[PDB]
Amino acid sequence: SIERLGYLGFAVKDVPAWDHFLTKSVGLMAAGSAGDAALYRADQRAWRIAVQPGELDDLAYAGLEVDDAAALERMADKLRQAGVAFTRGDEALMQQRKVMGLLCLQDPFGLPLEIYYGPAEIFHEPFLPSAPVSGFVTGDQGIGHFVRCVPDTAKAMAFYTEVLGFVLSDIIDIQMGPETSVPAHFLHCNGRHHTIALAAFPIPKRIHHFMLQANTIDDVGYAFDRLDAAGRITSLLGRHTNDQTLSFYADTPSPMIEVEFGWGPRTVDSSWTVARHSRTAMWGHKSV
Amino acid sequence: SIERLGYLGFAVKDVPAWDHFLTKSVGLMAAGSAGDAALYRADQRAWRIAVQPGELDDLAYAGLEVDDAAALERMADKLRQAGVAFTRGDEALMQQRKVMGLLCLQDPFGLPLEIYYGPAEIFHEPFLPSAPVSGFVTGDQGIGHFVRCVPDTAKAMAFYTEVLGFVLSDIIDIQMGPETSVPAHFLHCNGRHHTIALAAFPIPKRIHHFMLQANTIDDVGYAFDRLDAAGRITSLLGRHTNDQTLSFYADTPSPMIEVEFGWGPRTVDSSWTVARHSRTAMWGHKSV
Amino acid sequence: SIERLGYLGFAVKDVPAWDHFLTKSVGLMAAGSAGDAALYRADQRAWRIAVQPGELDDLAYAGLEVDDAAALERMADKLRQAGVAFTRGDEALMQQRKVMGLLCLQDPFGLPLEIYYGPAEIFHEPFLPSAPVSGFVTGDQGIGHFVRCVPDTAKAMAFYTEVLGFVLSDIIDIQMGPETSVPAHFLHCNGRHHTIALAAFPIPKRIHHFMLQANTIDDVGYAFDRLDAAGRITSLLGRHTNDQTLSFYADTPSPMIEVEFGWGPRTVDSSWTVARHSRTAMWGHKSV
Amino acid sequence: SIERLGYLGFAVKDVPAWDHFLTKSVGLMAAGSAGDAALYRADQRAWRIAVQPGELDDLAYAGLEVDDAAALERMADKLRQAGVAFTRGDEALMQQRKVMGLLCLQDPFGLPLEIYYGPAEIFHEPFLPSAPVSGFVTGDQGIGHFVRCVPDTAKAMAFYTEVLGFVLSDIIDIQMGPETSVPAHFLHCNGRHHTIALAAFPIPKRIHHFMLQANTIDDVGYAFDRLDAAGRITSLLGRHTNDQTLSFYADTPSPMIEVEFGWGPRTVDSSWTVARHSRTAMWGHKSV
Amino acid sequence: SIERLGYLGFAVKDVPAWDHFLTKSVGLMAAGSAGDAALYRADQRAWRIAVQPGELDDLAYAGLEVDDAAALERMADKLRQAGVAFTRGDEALMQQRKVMGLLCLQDPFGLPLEIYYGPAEIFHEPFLPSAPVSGFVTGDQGIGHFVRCVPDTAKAMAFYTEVLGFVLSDIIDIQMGPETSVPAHFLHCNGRHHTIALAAFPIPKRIHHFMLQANTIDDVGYAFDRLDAAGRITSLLGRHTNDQTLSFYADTPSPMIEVEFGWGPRTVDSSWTVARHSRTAMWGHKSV
Amino acid sequence: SIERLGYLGFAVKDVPAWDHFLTKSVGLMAAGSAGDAALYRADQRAWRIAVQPGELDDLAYAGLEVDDAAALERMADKLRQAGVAFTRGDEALMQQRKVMGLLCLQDPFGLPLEIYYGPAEIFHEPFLPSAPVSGFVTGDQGIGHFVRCVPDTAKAMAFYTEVLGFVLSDIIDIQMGPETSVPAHFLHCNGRHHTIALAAFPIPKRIHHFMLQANTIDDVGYAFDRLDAAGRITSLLGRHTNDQTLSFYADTPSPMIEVEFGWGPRTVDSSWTVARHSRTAMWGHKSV
Ligand SMILES: Oc1cccc(-c2ccccc2)c1O
Ligand SMILES: Oc1cccc(-c2ccccc2)c1O
Ligand SMILES: Oc1cccc(-c2ccccc2)c1O
Ligand SMILES: Oc1cccc(-c2ccccc2)c1O
Ligand SMILES: Oc1cccc(-c2ccccc2)c1O
Ligand SMILES: Oc1cccc(-c2ccccc2)c1O
Ligand SMILES: [Fe+2]
Ligand SMILES: [Fe+2]
Ligand SMILES: [Fe+2]
Ligand SMILES: [Fe+2]
Ligand SMILES: [Fe+2]
Ligand SMILES: [Fe+2]
Repeated sequence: SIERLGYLGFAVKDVPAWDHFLTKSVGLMAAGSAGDAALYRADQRAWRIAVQPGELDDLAYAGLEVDDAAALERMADKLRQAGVAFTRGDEALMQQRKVMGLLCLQDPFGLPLEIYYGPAEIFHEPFLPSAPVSGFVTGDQGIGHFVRCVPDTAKAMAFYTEVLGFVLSDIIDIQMGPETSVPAHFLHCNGRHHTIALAAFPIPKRIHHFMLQANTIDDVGYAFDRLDAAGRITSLLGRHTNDQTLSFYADTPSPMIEVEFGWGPRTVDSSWTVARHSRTAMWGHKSV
Repeated sequence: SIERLGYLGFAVKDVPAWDHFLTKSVGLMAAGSAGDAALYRADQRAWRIAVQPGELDDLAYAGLEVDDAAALERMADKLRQAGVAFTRGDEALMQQRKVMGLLCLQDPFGLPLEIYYGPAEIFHEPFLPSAPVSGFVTGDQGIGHFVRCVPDTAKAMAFYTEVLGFVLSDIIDIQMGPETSVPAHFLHCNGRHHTIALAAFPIPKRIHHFMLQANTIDDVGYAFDRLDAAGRITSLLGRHTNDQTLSFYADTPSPMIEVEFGWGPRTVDSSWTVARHSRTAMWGHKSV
Repeated sequence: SIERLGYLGFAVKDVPAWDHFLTKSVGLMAAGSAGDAALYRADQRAWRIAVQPGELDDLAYAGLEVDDAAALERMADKLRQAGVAFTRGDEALMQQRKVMGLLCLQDPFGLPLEIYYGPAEIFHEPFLPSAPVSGFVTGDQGIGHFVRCVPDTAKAMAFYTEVLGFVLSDIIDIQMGPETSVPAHFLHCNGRHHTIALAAFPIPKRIHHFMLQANTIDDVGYAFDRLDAAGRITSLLGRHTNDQTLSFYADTPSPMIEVEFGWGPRTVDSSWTVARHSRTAMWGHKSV
Repeated sequence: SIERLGYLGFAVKDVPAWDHFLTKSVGLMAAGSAGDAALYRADQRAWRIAVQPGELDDLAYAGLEVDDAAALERMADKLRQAGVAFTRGDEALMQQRKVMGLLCLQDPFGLPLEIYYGPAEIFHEPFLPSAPVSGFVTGDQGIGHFVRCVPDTAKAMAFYTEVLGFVLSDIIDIQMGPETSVPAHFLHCNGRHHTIALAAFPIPKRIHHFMLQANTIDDVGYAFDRLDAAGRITSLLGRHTNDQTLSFYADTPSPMIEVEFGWGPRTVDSSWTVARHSRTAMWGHKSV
Repeated sequence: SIERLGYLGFAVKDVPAWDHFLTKSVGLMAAGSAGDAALYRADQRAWRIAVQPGELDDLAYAGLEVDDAAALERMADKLRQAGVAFTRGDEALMQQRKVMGLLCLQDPFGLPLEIYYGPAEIFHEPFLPSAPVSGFVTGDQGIGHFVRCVPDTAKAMAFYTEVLGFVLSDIIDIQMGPETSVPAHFLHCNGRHHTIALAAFPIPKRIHHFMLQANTIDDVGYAFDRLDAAGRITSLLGRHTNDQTLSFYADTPSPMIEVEFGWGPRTVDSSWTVARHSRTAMWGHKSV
Repeated sequence: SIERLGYLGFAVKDVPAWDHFLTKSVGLMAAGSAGDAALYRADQRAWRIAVQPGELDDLAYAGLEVDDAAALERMADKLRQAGVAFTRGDEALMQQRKVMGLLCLQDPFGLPLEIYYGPAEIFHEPFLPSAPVSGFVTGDQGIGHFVRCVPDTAKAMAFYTEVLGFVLSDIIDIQMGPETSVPAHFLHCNGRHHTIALAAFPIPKRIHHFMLQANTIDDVGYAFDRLDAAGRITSLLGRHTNDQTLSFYADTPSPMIEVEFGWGPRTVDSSWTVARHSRTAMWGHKSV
């Protein structure tokens, strides 16, 4: 099974706006480039987010990490047994992503996924944020989460759980209109309450948002003010019902894709109990 | 196996007396209604205790929780293999109990049991006690315990352990008369020393009492005074020999059914050793 | 100023009943005799309570401790300056009380007080309780407290505070009848919330009770059952409003003198704020 | 496998001397009798050591505890499979030992062993030591250890490990004469570094000693002085090389059987590494 | 699988220089001799490093520890199944190495390995360093690590992982020349991040260095000055990218073999993720 | 007032025996010489104990430390005001003792005292014990204590308290014969329960013993065995009634002067209460 979400690549219409957004607003460290992709760091990894030019204005790929070469081969076996098509990343791709091995596939609705092992770390170039942020919570919990839009949640659930080994944490009926809600399914693959959530939202993007977790409440408060100065805030500060992350949401430069910046959630383990919630926020998160 | 006791439903002759008892005396939060049942909360769950009108003046059903849908299906398999009749709760029942799935059955002596997963939580409506109580100990240990009256303890033991997966903690020979005792069997299914105890008592009720565990010793002391003002106390403060819960007992409005309100027990795990005790109280619990 | 209450001597009509009471019920260690006084230990001190025959059936003297010889001389100076009569204990008295020096005086209403330093300790004869009690809280807080009955609380307050150096913690209006209360004044001289309380009670004794503090809640619970078996309980378990001691009261063999046996209070310091309370118990302590 | 050593029974020529020894010297609580056996407590168990009259002046039986009835049946299966004779204790024996079930057998060299479950606990009669000892370390580690004398250590090892499930901790070559040593094998069955040790000593007793572990270093120091006053000391204070228990040894009233009274060892788990030691004491334990 | 590295034996041209180096510079305790080998201690073990005369000026053997006799037999089975030649150490060898059993074999490139159990400990002769060092970190992590030079890292990896049970922690591309690096593979067999590393270095020695871990940063700082006074320093203080050990390197008296003396690394477990690093030092370690 | 005891100088008939005793038995570090005095270290100070040849076979001087130059001048003022003769140590003496300033005087019975400030520390030559001892407890508590023999304890008390600023901790009536005891007075000048004790013993030495405090109980146990091998033990292990130091006593090479080697006492402060004890040992310390 997948151990954690390790990296995200975006294909965007405004690379300079994304550069400013990720550095001056979010606080990530600029880390050069690989091919036509600008790279950004959040920790010791050589990169965590890549931004390349493209008309998609969307998530172009997600990197799903396993712990060693044998684990990668076991994932290849799982894909074969499930009848899921995949190819082995060639040397050029391995060098581009800075990994020792990877499998390239797509989820049932077209999102490219890369299962990899052996990422590059550069502790001799210690992390230096571009904006005041004390650090990010990554480690065994990976880079953060994203909310994946899908046309058929049952079909998506079968793939992410049965093939990739994610596990359902809980469900929230997210209120859309007066008498309409969407049942969002929150999945874990480590202690992070959710790494991927699935929801049948009526938006034209592969994801609704990606989320980064900062070390302190002040990191979140300060980031809110930076994103507010940029005119990007989409939610007030709030705390989620299911994972108790205290966060806010803001627009990225790609229309309809947001970022969530948060702190302080609960973590999970083998004893997590599936439950259902009728709201996304225990408090706050008013849309603005 | 069952993971924890999640909810209790009572059918009672005096619904207003039970309402006052559960709120002003015990401290639970009134939480509206579902059908003809008044609902009461002790924590983040949408409800923990339900009270409906009925001549039984007794426990009408107990909700036994599992962690996910697959676990529920495994319980259905266990029931099938054991030859225990059950039905799947329909949509109306699921909506009434606020659960994602449930199996309806009875124990060997007629107590309706509901095995369920995916209960509703409402963190956006934070718990507010109706009387001064700092909170209840629930979580992975479930709502509390009850002592089930049975005509044949061996038969009841076989069902609760072999079919439902409870595990014997210990036995107390409860003194009844001069030369008479009843061997009460205390069973766990999580860290709570007992979730269900079985005893062959000569009372005309399905249960002897249900128990709630408060967060502090003062919660217990204050509750004693409230129940004393109500004229309901049946035991002085005391501490049990087996789980070291410090509690008192009081009458509910249903004759012969008591409530226990306690604090501070030991918890159990895979290393618990079966032992036998000759008294229910290490100290206190004098009957009044 | 007085540093702590160190010892108590009783003159009683039934020495054997007091012996049984202090050992088998309370748990103190029998420690031989000095003259016609039977001695009892609670800790490393050679003795803490003395019981001698006498018709008083009351507290015969209280030992008030200071830390060294110079402190004793300063107390002699305070007594002289205040015009309070005193004598210096002679060699025989010093040997009887096992102290290096002492001043003998009375409070304004006739209770003999002994101010002393240099008590005997016998760590080579480690404490061994006579009943199941894990130990007592003594140390810098002294042996416990007593509630002193006085005809004029203002006069008593002036003596205990201005002459002896006690400090007011708080006041409780203790309900006596329908429209009658007595303002009990609780005084400290160390971290123990009260060492002496003063009250104008209509009883024919020098004290209402003396109190010992045990190390654990179970010590208190077990002691309650022992005193109940002896037919001596006068209050149910409860917790005080002012010091948050969790205790019960019981009769000693001397009519109208009780003992309090408790656990777990708050302690005080230079920042304690005088406040007023309308009840002695936050919960419990129902009289029986 | 055996979970812990639970009880010991001795058959002795001088029952009064053993009574005084176990109470006034060691500190155990006298706990009545069962049949012709005097009982002694160290904790919440109804009894831990039994003393009956007999010419053996030796260990008459050892009680080996398992956690439940099913575990006892699994032990019966192991005995059957190994060809080890055993009988099931009858009702009279169960009542005598205060257990819910037991198997009676002998080790290869004649020591009666009793494998049992469901011992009696009496928390309503809290432990009260007969001499100043703060308490004993028992719990999941059982009552202590004994060193079993055997004529063939390999044969004894095969039985205790393969049949009963004990596990070798380490070996000490115990110096006997100038060029002679005995390889003592120390076995665990829980966190206690050793519960049984095997050694081919030239003594005419079934055991060399039994050992009790007290809670504090002072407990050990005080006990040394009591046993010295009794003229029973056989070793000065010392600390063992293998388990780092700080203890002393003394004679029991049965010739050639000693007691060890100790504190503060290391505990073990699945990661313990077998090692060999050339001395029993890292320091101390000089024979006197 | 191998549990830890337990001992190292060197065959050297200058035994007195090695003696001075290990004692006065490194701080090990001289511990007599066994045959023609001088022995040195770092802890409770009778010996950890042996130095014998020989023209090799290299590591002569490495002792790989398992926890018990059965584990040794399982290793013999693994060797047999893998077609790896081995012999059982005879009594003379067992006595020389002070072990209860051992298997003698070589790795694929000629380094003698000894798999053993039951080493001698001498707690009655407590460790006394020869130079100011507070102690070494050994225990379950073994004596330290060594970096093994091999002509074919893949072949060496297959042996150390598949046969001996070591597990890959991570890889560092160690820069050699302008456009040349060697991929060093770091292997664990316990919590120590690496016990053996494999690298295809162009040196004529079996190992590049061995490493000892001291308890404090000051131990490392003081040792640096001692080795500097001896003219042996080869690296400044630094900290590694992969295990975060803070250390320095120095020459041993055998040309081309160094010692590493360090403190304060991260430890590993089943959750360690394979990663790749482009530098050996996060900071420092400049070669001098 | 004096802040702590900093150093001791002995004048002895057998300098080599004292050298072996202090290093191989006690564990102190040899630290060269100053004039005709051999120096020994216990910590970062350039020296703590000096040994010079002399027929006295006794303590030749004691160094009493203050914190700065102004404090030394205040001590000179106290001496002047008390009429106590003193001289200022000259440059040669300052260089010999490695201090920035000192006053030379004697106590009322002839013991030379040196009050000093600004001692030399040599952290670049870290402490290295000569025998297995983990370290000594010194710091603000100074080097240890000594018991000073005096012909008139009242006179000695007046000097040590009124002139030097020591403070009485407690008194022990030390049993000498059948109906004879000596009241030993234990004095502190920092958190060490006693730095100097005064007693009217009938011995022909200035002191009865000096004491060093080691960091661990094992340090004490191991030291006992070393001193026993040397034939010097004078007491078994024991623990004191007043300071709860766990120690043993042994003979130094100077007849009638002993050393005490201990661990783990209580410390004192402004709240210490004077008490009296009838024994020196709570347990142990049997004379041998
Ligand atoms: O991390 C999260 C936890 C709970 C809910 C959301 C969410 C809210 C609105 C739309 C989509 C998801 C979320 O992001
Ligand atoms: O929680 C508990 C623990 C031990 C005994 C009882 C009990 C006492 C009297 C009657 C029935 C049960 C209990 O409720
Ligand atoms: O310790 C105490 C704290 C508060 C009240 C009392 C008290 C109650 C009734 C009568 C007298 C005193 C007391 O004893
Ligand atoms: O607990 C123990 C640990 C180590 C050795 C012994 C021992 C010593 C002498 C004779 C027999 C055993 C022991 O009792
Ligand atoms: O412990 C270690 C951790 C990381 C790298 C090295 C290393 C550096 C240079 C040459 C060989 C190995 C090392 O020793
Ligand atoms: O540190 C100490 C504490 C208490 C007593 C002594 C003592 C015992 C015998 C003779 C002199 C002193 C001592 O040294
Ligand atoms: Fe989110
Ligand atoms: Fe109950
Ligand atoms: Fe009171
Ligand atoms: Fe033993
Ligand atoms: Fe290294
Ligand atoms: Fe001393």
